[PDB]
Amino acid sequence: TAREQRIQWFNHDRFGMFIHWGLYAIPARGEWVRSFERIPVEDYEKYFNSFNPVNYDPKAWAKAAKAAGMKYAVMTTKHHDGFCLFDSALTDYKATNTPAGRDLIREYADAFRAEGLKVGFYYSIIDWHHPDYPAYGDRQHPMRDNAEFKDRPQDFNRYLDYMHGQVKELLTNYGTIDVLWFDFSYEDMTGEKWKATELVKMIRELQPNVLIDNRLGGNIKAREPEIYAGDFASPEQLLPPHGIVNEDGKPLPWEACITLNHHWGYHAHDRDYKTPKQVVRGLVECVSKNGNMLLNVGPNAKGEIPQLSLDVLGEVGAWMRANGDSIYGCGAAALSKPEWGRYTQKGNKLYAHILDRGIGPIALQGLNGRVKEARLLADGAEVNIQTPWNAVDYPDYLFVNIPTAQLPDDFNTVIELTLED
Amino acid sequence: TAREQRIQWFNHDRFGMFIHWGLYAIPARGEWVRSFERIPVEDYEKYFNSFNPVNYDPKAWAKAAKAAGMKYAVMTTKHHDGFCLFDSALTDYKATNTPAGRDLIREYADAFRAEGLKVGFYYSIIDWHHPDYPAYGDRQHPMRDNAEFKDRPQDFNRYLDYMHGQVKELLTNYGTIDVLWFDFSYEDMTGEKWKATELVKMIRELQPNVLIDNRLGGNIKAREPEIYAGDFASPEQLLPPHGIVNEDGKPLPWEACITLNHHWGYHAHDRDYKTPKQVVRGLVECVSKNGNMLLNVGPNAKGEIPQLSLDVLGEVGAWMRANGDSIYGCGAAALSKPEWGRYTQKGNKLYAHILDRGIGPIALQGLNGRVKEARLLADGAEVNIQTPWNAVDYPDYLFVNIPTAQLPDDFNTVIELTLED
Amino acid sequence: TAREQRIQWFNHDRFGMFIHWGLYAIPARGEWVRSFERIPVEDYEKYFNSFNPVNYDPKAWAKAAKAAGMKYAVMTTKHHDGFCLFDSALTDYKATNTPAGRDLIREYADAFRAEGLKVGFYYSIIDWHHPDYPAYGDRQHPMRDNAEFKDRPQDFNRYLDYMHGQVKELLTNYGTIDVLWFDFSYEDMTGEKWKATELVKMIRELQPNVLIDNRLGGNIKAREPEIYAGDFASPEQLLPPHGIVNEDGKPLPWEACITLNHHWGYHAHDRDYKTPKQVVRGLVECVSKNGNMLLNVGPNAKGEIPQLSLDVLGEVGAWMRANGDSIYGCGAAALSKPEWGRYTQKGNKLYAHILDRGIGPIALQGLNGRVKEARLLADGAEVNIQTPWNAVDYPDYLFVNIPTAQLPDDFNTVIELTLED
Ligand SMILES: OC[C@H]1O[C@H](O[C@H]2[C@H](O)[C@@H](O)[C@@H](O)O[C@@H]2CO)[C@H](O)[C@@H](O)[C@@H]1O
Ligand SMILES: OC[C@H]1O[C@H](O[C@H]2[C@H](O)[C@@H](O)[C@@H](O)O[C@@H]2CO)[C@H](O)[C@@H](O)[C@@H]1O
Ligand SMILES: OC[C@H]1O[C@H](O[C@H]2[C@H](O)[C@@H](O)[C@@H](O)O[C@@H]2CO)[C@H](O)[C@@H](O)[C@@H]1O
Ligand SMILES: OC[C@H]1O[C@H](O)[C@H](O)[C@@H](O)[C@@H]1O
Ligand SMILES: OC[C@H]1O[C@H](O)[C@H](O)[C@@H](O)[C@@H]1O
Ligand SMILES: OC[C@H]1O[C@H](O)[C@H](O)[C@@H](O)[C@@H]1O
Ligand code: NA
Ligand code: NA
Repeated sequence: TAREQRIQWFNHDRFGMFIHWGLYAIPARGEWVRSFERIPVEDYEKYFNSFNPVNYDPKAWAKAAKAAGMKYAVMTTKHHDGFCLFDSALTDYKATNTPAGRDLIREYADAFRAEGLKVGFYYSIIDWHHPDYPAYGDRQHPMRDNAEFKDRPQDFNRYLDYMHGQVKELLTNYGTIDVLWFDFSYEDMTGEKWKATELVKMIRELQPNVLIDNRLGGNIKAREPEIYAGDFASPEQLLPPHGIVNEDGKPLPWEACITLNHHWGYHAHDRDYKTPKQVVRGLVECVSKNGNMLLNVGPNAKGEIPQLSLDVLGEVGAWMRANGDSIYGCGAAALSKPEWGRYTQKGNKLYAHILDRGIGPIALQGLNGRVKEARLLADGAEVNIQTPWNAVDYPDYLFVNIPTAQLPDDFNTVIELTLED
Repeated sequence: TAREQRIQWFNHDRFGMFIHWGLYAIPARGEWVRSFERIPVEDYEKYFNSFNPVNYDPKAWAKAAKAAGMKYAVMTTKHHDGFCLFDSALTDYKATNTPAGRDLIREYADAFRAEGLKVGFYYSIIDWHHPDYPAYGDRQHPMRDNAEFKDRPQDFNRYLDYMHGQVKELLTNYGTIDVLWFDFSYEDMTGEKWKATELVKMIRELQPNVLIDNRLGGNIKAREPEIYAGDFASPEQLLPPHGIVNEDGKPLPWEACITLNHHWGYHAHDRDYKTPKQVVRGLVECVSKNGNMLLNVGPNAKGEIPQLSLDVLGEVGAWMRANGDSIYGCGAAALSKPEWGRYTQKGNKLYAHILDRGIGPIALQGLNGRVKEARLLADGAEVNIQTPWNAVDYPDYLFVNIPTAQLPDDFNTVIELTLED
Repeated sequence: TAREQRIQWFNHDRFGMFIHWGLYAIPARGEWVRSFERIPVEDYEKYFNSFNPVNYDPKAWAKAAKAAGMKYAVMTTKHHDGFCLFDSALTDYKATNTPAGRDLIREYADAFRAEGLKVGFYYSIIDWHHPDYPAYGDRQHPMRDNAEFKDRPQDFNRYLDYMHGQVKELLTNYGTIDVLWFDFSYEDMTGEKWKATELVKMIRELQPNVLIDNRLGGNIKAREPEIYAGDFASPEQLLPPHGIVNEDGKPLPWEACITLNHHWGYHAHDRDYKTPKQVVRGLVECVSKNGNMLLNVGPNAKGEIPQLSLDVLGEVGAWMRANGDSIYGCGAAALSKPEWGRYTQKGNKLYAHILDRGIGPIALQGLNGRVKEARLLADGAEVNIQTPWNAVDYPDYLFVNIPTAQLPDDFNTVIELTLED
């Protein structure tokens, strides 16, 4: 019941902003740059010492997210590079010791909270800076192939204490936190290796309603999962072909995390953006399969969401002002996907998402005499659903009649169907 | 055997041009105008007297059609209004007696034959001009409610001699004809009322290989149908939700006849055209369901294919030049329609028609291990069909990786999959 | 004087087309694909077996080239992968044994020569197919790291027979060849390893006027260049900061070879194309430094120059139609590069290439009293070169006055200045 209760807002809200920001925004080629260029800590220091986000305005970020129709955010407090954007009492490697001279995470949390957005923190359990985190031979440590680190003396338990402490700070010093998005478990760096059981007990004594993703280890699909296996699953850079279900076939909460371009952190030459049309359609696809979408922005080193990112969000937002009822509080319908688009549903309201006008009337299989009313969501206008003369040979189908050659909305034209009961 | 042999070219070719043209291009408000405005013959004579197409160049027409990827054409030799565009020996109400002084059908037939298109003739079995065709009480004769025409002299046998005679002329005086498209039976005006059996015996005596539509009455869906039931079915202003089959579920040749705007004949104020994207996706749909598409143009009173119609056809043609292998000679795959578009197939070539890029790799159900090569049809380029890292939880899918945020072709990006065996 | 005489056409003509085509158009991610993916010959065979360009029309290629203002071409007869596009008697790995069954180089040579363009052949002295070319341990051979190839029996002399044979075929079987573009020498695979002296002596017995590039090894900048050092230098994917000179500071003939996108071979997802404006400016820059530009196209597997390449070439051509006098037969002026653009020169015609209108009148340092007439090259109109009232304090300058805020031509507005003798 507690599990079911704390996840309600999340399932209802459907659409979030991911935010990846850090020192990596200066090299501006990806958050993994220490790893793929094997950059030791001394060489990353020039980014630490020059990080000065003079145009950082998270109230403008939050207004952008809200206007986009997003209901929650998740921001990187510390990525794999170990740099804390928050004012930790446990390290010096944090934004308050850069020219930023401030807690960037407090500004984020206050701005998003004040717009009515739920406040999420991302926290990398990987740490390429902490000297006790394993390095020589690790799958992706920057110094994984540097023999100067082989058999260097380490106590992983100190890293864990550090990590457990930082999580405590995040859940004590920033008000109410709706999501903790850990990242990620791999090979033997999974489960109890993090003291995950203990981590999660501590978390639920501090903020019992917080939602955790499924990256600490374990198996969220098990009927009786471990305590750290997560409240929701997190497919990445794809939309599952089917909603994610557990081993009994029960729907699990899930959220697809998706980049706007191809990159999480700011990438100075990646302008290969998704269109607002694809963003809308992906959100609708996630909802149509009982899931959420977490759409990422990577702000530049000056602390700006890139203009192309904002242009996309503004148009998505225009669509959501008209069509949001078919997203918020909605889920999958018990019908196969139709030829012409997708369905989402909320009680006795079945939303037909017309992605492809086709030619002539639109055929909704299995719904003849199950629909009491049909209305265009965007304007509340009646849609004619009488079988036209040229379609009388197809009585298993309901027909929607659109008298224009093109749809009124090319992103997605939504028809609200009120089902008989 | 005879039935299968003669339809082969038609099933192969898939894509043709309907041409509605005649006196009704002057009132320019639809070919039913006499009917719906109850115009007597004397009032419509003004169109007969002023019909003089200054710019009728059926060689231009044929080049536009060929360029569009159309393989065949069907032109109106006489419509419901009874005006004949060919030089009939059986009436004076023909194009050679207008100021045009030409046999427009001869010109059409020659010009299209010259470009290598198959030549089809449409003949209205309804006639609102012939004195022996039923008028008073008719479902749609112009004079149906004019009681001054109740009890007018009538020998319907003379209309049948006229009709059977004109079809004999079309099939003797104009070389090899590939399609005869009759239109249409209604109420008691059906089947043997037309002497359909003697008509078709006459037709097959003269040109045994001609294809006939299914509007003479009859039931083409019957296990052994009437001899006049037709070679192909003719759904209209809709693309059937499923391919047309007979009672046993055997697939029938069929063809969807579709307007470019809302009108068959030229409508001077109808600029609500389908886009080239829509046309390409309509044809693909038809082929995916074992069917043809016959797309209409309605020339204006001067003999011109309207410029908006030529614009559409020009772009359709650019697509067909790159992608016609996925159309010509193809039909249905034995696979459900996939989420992202549609399949068409030819031997071991399965064509994936990507109509929505979605987000992430494109998931093809049931095809892992079943595909040997994948290539973009438009340029011959190799496509990567390796399961990406973020998709390993879905082993019953084949994944197509597209490295750009948008498809190369927004109409329809086609992927030629070479199947194993 | 042999050397000077045969290079004059090259220096005069300035602008050429590079064409990279072969089996690598299919995998469509660069001609180095065997090397960067360590592909063995057996897995590349799928491309040999499916190579059948449906739309290879080198007459169309040549018209495109001619209309761009290009005067010569150079085409890959055989790239690093060893596949020959010409009907060699010395190998079976050639285009007449693919489904194409064509000598692609013969058609190229005939098409270009008929349009009046000089005909160039590019030939890779590197060969990743020939069994005697060094593989294990080679800098870039596909099997360079494959243990199976270590210490297998090889005789490099057989590769030199093959290669010298193939060069003799190119120079005997295809008429007059104006350019031979060899590629490339590296580490120990340089100079007399190729038997380059014998190669060049043979070349010059067969076609004494052929121009050769500088990639067989040795030093074209030397005072005493080897016989195989070349007639022209070949900087790549940049425009050198100053014209190429030898050790005595004498100008050498040079050509910058430049891709239209980022790739030589066809790349199916690289649309990052240079604009016509950059193409013009780069040609101008090359000429302004006494060099040539060789601009590359990478045709697709069907043998089409990509649409986007053709768009750039046609807009370049339109500029060359008006302004080509400032390119052909032109070279460097003895002046520093001006603030507003660049100079080219031909006899007493000094062409000022206005790349940047600035604000107000344009200052040409050092030319006050040295210019008789000024004309706009495109329309032959006069240009006012009187010192304006607001510019009398600057008498070491000639001023060009443009009465409009913007230039007539944004690519480059060329003023022809006739010099006082
Ligand atoms: O092709 C000759 C002629 O055709 C049309 O002329 C019409 C005219 O507009 C009507 O008012 C009436 O007189 O019938 C004519 C046809 O005989 C075109 O309008 C005209 O441009 C053209 O010369
Ligand atoms: O199925 C193997 C087949 O591939 C090619 O056939 C093409 C044909 O060239 C096109 O005109 C169109 O019909 O699509 C076909 C399927 O790809 C080869 O040309 C042919 O040799 C081979 O049998
Ligand atoms: O020009 C002949 C033919 O070439 C291409 O056919 C390819 C086909 O796409 C591949 O799957 C494989 O079968 O090799 C064929 C060539 O041998 C074009 O795709 C096709 O349109 C064309 O007719
Ligand atoms: O979900 C996106 C996250 O996971 C990615 O796979 C990387 O670890 C990190 O760059 C990012 O924060
Ligand atoms: O196929 C379209 C045909 O049928 C239509 O229903 C009408 O009879 C006529 O306008 C047209 O020729
Ligand atoms: O000049 C360009 C040539 O050199 C390039 O560096 C590659 O070797 C080859 O793709 C090309 O033919
Ligand atoms: Na209207
Ligand atoms: Na790229």
